[PDB]
Amino acid sequence: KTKALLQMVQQFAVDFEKRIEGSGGARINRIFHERFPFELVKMEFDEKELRREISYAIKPDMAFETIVKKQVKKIREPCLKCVDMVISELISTVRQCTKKQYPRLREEMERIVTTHIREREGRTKEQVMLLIDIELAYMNTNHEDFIGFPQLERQVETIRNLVDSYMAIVNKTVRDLMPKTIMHLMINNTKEFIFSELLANLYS
Amino acid sequence: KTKALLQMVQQFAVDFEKRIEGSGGARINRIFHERFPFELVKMEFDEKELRREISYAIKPDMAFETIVKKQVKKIREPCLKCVDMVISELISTVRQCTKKQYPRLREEMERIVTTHIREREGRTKEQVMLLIDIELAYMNTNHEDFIGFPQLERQVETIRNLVDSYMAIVNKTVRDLMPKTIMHLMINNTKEFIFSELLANLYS
Amino acid sequence: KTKALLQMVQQFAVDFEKRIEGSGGARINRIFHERFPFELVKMEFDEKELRREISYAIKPDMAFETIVKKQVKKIREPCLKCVDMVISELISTVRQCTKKQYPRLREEMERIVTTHIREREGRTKEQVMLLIDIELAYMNTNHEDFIGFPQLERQVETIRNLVDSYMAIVNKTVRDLMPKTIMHLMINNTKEFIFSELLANLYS
Amino acid sequence: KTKALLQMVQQFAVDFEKRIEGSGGARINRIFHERFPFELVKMEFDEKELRREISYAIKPDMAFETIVKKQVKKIREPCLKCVDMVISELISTVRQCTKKQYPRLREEMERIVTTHIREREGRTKEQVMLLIDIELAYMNTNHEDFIGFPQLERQVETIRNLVDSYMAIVNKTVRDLMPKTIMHLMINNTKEFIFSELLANLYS
Amino acid sequence: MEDLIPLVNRLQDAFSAIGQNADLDLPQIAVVGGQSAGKSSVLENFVGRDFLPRGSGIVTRRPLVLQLVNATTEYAEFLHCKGKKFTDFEEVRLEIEAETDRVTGTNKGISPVPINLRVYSPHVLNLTLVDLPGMTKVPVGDQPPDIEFQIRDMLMQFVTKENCLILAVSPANSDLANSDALKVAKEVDPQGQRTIGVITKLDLMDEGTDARDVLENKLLPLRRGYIGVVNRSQKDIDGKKDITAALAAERKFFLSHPSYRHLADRMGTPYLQKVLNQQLTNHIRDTLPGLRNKLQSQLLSIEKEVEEYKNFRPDEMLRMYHALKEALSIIGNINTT
Amino acid sequence: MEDLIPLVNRLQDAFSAIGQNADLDLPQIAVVGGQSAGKSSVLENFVGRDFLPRGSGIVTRRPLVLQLVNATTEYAEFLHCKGKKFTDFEEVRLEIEAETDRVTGTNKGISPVPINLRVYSPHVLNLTLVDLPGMTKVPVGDQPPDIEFQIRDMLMQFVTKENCLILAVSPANSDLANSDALKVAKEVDPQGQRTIGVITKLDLMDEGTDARDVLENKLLPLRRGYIGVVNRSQKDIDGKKDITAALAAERKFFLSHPSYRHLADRMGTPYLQKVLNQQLTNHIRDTLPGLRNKLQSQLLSIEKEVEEYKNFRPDEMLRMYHALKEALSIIGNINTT
Amino acid sequence: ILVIRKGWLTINNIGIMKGGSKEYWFVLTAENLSWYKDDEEKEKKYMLSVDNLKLRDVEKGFMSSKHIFALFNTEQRNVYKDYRQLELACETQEEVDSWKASFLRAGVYPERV
Amino acid sequence: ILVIRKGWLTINNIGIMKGGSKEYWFVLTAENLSWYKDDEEKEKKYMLSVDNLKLRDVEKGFMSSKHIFALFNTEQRNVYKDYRQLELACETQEEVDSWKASFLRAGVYPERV
Repeated sequence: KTKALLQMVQQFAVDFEKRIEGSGGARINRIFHERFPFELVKMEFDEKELRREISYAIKPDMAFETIVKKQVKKIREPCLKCVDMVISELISTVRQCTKKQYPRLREEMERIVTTHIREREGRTKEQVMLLIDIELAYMNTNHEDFIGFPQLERQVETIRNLVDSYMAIVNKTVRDLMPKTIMHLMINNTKEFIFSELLANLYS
Repeated sequence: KTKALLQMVQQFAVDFEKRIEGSGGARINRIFHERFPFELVKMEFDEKELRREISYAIKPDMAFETIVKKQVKKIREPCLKCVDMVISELISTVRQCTKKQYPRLREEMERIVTTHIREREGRTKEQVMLLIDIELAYMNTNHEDFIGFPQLERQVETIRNLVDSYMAIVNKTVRDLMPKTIMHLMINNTKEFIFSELLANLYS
Repeated sequence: KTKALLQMVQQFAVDFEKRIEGSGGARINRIFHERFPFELVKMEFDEKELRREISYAIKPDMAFETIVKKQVKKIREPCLKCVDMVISELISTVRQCTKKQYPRLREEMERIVTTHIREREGRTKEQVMLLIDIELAYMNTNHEDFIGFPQLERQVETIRNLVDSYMAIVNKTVRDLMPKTIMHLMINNTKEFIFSELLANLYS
Repeated sequence: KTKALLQMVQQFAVDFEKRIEGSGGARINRIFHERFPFELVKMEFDEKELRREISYAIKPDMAFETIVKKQVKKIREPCLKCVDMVISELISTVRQCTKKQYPRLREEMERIVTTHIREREGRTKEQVMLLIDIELAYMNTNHEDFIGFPQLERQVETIRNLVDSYMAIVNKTVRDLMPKTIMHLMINNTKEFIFSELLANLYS
Repeated sequence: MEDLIPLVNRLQDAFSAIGQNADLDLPQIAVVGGQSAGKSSVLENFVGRDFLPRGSGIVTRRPLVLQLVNATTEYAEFLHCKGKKFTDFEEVRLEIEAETDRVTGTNKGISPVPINLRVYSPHVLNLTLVDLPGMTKVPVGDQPPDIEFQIRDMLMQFVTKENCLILAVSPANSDLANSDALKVAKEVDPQGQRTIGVITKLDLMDEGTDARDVLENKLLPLRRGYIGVVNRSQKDIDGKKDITAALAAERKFFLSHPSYRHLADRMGTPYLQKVLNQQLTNHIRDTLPGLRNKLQSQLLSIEKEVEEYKNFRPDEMLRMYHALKEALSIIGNINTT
Repeated sequence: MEDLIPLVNRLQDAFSAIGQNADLDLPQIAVVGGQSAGKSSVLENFVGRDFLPRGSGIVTRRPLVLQLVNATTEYAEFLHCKGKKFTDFEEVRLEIEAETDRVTGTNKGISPVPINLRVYSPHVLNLTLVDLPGMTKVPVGDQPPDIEFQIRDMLMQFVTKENCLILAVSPANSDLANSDALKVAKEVDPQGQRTIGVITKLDLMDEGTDARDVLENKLLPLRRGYIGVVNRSQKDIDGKKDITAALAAERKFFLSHPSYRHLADRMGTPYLQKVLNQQLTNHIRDTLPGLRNKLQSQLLSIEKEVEEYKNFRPDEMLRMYHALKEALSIIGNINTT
Repeated sequence: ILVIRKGWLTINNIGIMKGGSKEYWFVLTAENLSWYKDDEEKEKKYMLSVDNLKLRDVEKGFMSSKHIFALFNTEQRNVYKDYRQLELACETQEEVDSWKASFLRAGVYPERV
Repeated sequence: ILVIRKGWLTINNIGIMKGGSKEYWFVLTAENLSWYKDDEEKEKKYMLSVDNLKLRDVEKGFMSSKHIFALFNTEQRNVYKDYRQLELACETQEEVDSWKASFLRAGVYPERV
């Protein structure tokens, strides 16, 4: 235990920032991230569905409401998939060095390591979940799209133009947002462990 | 007094739609409403103010987030003005044919009834405040945000466009929401009390 | 009784101005009112009947007389029918909420309500009747039509041109007049009741 | 005196059609009548005066109603003029052959008889007044009123046309009614008394 | 004569009562004639009274305007005899004649100044008799040289009247063609129905002359021809010798002249009376149509008024109706003779 | 007369209670007339009381403004008789007449200065009687030369009133065409329904004149024509000879003149009474429509107020409603006779 | 909605075959400038949108006394019938000018001369 | 990378067939001087490398009031379309001069006049 932690697992550490920020980061980035967007389009929607609910609803923001609740449910499918792909190589790397063979050594060694990673892998995934729930609270609709234009004349005018834009564009959002996310987030949590975390626990 | 309620507050019943919504009060009022909107446009804002927020946030999803908060502050000014104009004709409407004579009755009738009208004229004004606060509690990043794409090239590319949309949105809202308000609130609300609980209350 | 009147029948109230003045008012107006005129034509008359009586009568206003007495009798048929159509949905609405089920509650509840509506539904209908009787008192005949042109020469000249116009045009009148009437009149009386009237009586 | 009535008031009998209706009185009179009408046209009114009434009334059936009243005021002027011209020849007609001599008879005969003529010359003038007052007591809305069809579009559409017709009407009336009057009244009425009750009366 | 006096006077009174123009202008008789023709002698004989100044040569030497006026006092007063009233008509004559001779002399002198005398009596008709000074062709005594013209105009105011019986007396011993006397009479009645020419001194003509043409009534014919008279000579008159003596000579001339014998049956003063009367009646006849019509008109006037009288209140009319009836009857009677 | 007194007074009290314009302007009777026309004699006869100064020649020589005023004290006080209150009306007359004669003399003198006397009594109607000085055309005594105009203006303030019965008295022995008296009366009532012309001294006219045109009622016709009167002569008046004696002469003139016999049935003082009464009633009739309308208006006014009275909180109104009812009834009664 | 104007203008170049130069009734609002044969509007010779209307000073025109200006459709040559341009004429320059301010309000701006 | 400039210049010799003399939007950096039809950059009329750009005072030019200078490609005659040279104009000499310093930084040096 003294020999194994002290020397062997320090050359292992420095390999991680490096390659990732110049699979490792070189082609983690190109392949995965830029083929991800396709995934997006399929299990998501825009256009004329959006129009129906809003117009009935008034008879501007309040009308919009019904849409987003069911739409966000559909955003789980694509977003999650990208996440998992990163996880495979990176999460398994940490344990990928921690066995060093000796049956005396393995028994103590395992119990300390496995449980730490267990709790912490959940963090990153959860942050993705957060983004989806977000929608329900405000739902502004006056978008980068262009503005509209007894006492009917002022009221309904404003409804029509606004809502329509949002459905397409929100979909645009997620496709880039997941990939970006991962680099900052996914990355740091686990990174620590294998680099440094590992040697630390067994002692302490 | 039992007879007094039965007939005096019977003709008043039809008097209330009539006078308020029909120069007299009828179309003095309506005129007011269709001159209101012009006030809104001028005294509100767009463009470069919003942009400031970016600088703290970035140091991608987190960076976009900040935007929404800062818009609210200026929107108090316009909204109030409309409210006051309505008040004049309506409060004085009730008293104009609530006399039906008395040293006893006409007066005593007033003393309980006024107190409702105080609390209920307040409603409408309050709705203006509500709208402004509501905005702050969101900061979505699935908003307008569009798809991605020393390291100057990545920094300015997205940020520049971002600001434009969100600024617009508050302007549309106000013009429609203020007018609607009055119909529901001013007119009906206050009517209820004096119409019904009055008979009982006065003995108490 | 305290629970039922106080809360339950206040959300019921505000529904009435609203929809009617933007069946409810949306398609009460289009359908009923603009198919009504047809009704008119049938059971009413114009043209050459009018000519006969006037010319004999002198041997200008006095001559006209005989016509209108029997003509007004015929105006009852069409006018009434429009009236009733509005009544059906609106008069029955008020009682349409006043039962809330409890046999203890129903007995008191019914006796107070039914009799009020009874007396007041008659008002509106009566106003229609008034319009018809009106004719007999003056009967001017020099209409928008064009003027005419021993001591015979001045007298009879004037008779011919005038009378003829009126028969057609008076029929034109009624077809628009009934529909218009209803909105102002019908409307307000009952409106009050269900909105406010109802809660009031039981207490008082 | 018994003989005196029997023959003196026998030749007078035929004298009365004769002289009045046949220069003498015969065609001095007739001429007068056919120069009368021209007076009427000038000194009466149409067009825009009527229009004023609308403004109070509207705030649809009620709005039309007001019209009729305001016309009457100017119609006094012309009508009177005709009357006077007739008077001259007719009153002096009776006396021209009522003498048949006397210190007793011719004179005494006058004293009772004149008093009828006073009251009865008045008739004709009075009929002019009557016609004017009669008008005010109507205000029908089935009049000329034509079929219907911020809210500017509904306001001016109907109102504009409305005024034109009613203004005309008074003008026709006057020209025919004045001439007729004289025949019935002036001439015959006064004759009656002196012809018959005279014989008895004088003893009294 | 019986038609002229009675009928006229009777009519005249009725006309007075109605207050109308009575008229019925009674004949004025005047004698005109040459100097010494005998005018006063002729006039007084025919009238039947002695009251005209008479004298020698020229006789009427001053106008005598006499007016007979019916009046109750019965007297007479001269303009020159003031303060005396004569009741004796013979005394009247004596005064007139004496006064004339005394004041002018007996040498033909004349005077245009009238002698005014008015005889008031109830037994007379309202008449005017006028004796006028004799016309001359030649001056005598104290007469002017243009005496011929002055006298002529004076007399003409009376003699022109339609009802004036002119006895134009002319001396044959003076130029008949230059006689004023005959001219006047021929002027008023050319036909000679009521003019009878009196020629004097025909037997007293100068030897060697005669009036054959005039006297034979062919030069200027008259219906009744001529009647001659021979008045008092110069010697006789002076003594107050009376009228009678002159008359005797008168016949002699007409008888013996071969050229004038033929008209003897239309000679004398007596013959003159007979014819004259017939003409007088005629005069009334010509005036009658006019007078009658005036009376008729007044009656008719009120007739229509009567028609309107009867019946009603409307009186002199009634009284008037009766008065008219009387007047009409008199007019008719003259027409029916 | 029975329509005028009772009905008017009764109406007047009701109007007082409402605090409105009572009106019902009762006839003022005033006598105007030429100098010596007899104005005081005529006036006191018709009214029925002896209280007017009377005297010779010109009679009314000072204005007497008398006001009858209903009041509880019952007395009388003269402006010139201060400190004395008469209770004997006969004593009133004696004082008035004596004082006038003593101060002006008996030579026609006049004075514009009124004699103020006010008779307070509960047994009278609120009336104004005015005797006025007689108009002249010619000065006498100590009257000014333009007296004609001064007197005329003075009287006109009273006589122009629509309810003034003018007895225009004018002497026939003075120029009628230049008479001020007749002009005034003809001005106010040209038709002659209520003006009856009083012409005096018609039998006292100068020989050789007559009033034929005026008297025959064709120059300026009146409905009721004329009535003559003959008042006291100069000699009689001086002695305090009473009114009675003058009257006798009055009839004589009208009877005997052929041109005026025809109007005899419209002659006398007695006849004047009968006609006059009928006109008086008529006056009320013309004013009635106006008065009635005023009363009606007030009633209607509060009627709509009654409509708003009923229901709610909003009181003189109630009391007023009843008061009006009374007033209306009286007006109707005069119309229905 | 608001009436900006209403005023007569003379179409100075009206054909031989149409009576000659007559005055025709213009009605200007914030939305249209329409002209009829007269003010009763029984006709409708044309109804021109105020949208895309521009105004130019038409250089004298014919050899007349009129000072002409024209309204022209951005989309086409002729305005109505066989007319080349719709010639509107005033006797004074100023008269043309006052109408320019009324067009201004409705969104007919100058230039494109 | 660093923006040296950005400023308008008037192409004074723009054809009849292209609106006439208009101002066009120049963007200068250390690497390129590009000009578009306007500042939105929907167009790209050209994108000129800053490499081998040199600057000369073009001797008056046309008979105008402009003081002209030109940017010219070492490799070819015409700069774009049928233009002869790309004429850039300023009303003052000084205005031309301030731009010379901005080119200096990017490697556009003077001479070759």
